[PDB]
Amino acid sequence: DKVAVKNAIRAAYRQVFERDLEPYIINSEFTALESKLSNNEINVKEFIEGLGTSELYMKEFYAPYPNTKVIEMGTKHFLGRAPLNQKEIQQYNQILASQGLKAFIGAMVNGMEYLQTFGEDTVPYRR
Repeated sequence: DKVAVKNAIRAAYRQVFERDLEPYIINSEFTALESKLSNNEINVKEFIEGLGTSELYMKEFYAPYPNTKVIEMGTKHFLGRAPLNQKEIQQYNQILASQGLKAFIGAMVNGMEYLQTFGEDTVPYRR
């Protein structure tokens, strides 16, 4: 039950950030979400969205890389698969170009494929 959340918190940090985050990095932006997830006030999907919309995520996977890698990184993180094709990429690039990062992040986590593949209480994984 609590170990069940415990599993997810960790699970989702490695999925998104590819690493286990240090307590203080958590203390910076994830204190609320962990609690909500813990207190059963938000689901995994939501917590996974707190991640993509985190500032740490933009630093970690946007600040460095380019539009193509930014996008390549996101599909593998939130959809657990590479981009379907340049098309989806161009399709994705425009999201960014018009509403920014969060936009992009939301289009996947709030998408049908995501909802059908993972649901709301399942952490994305490489499919």
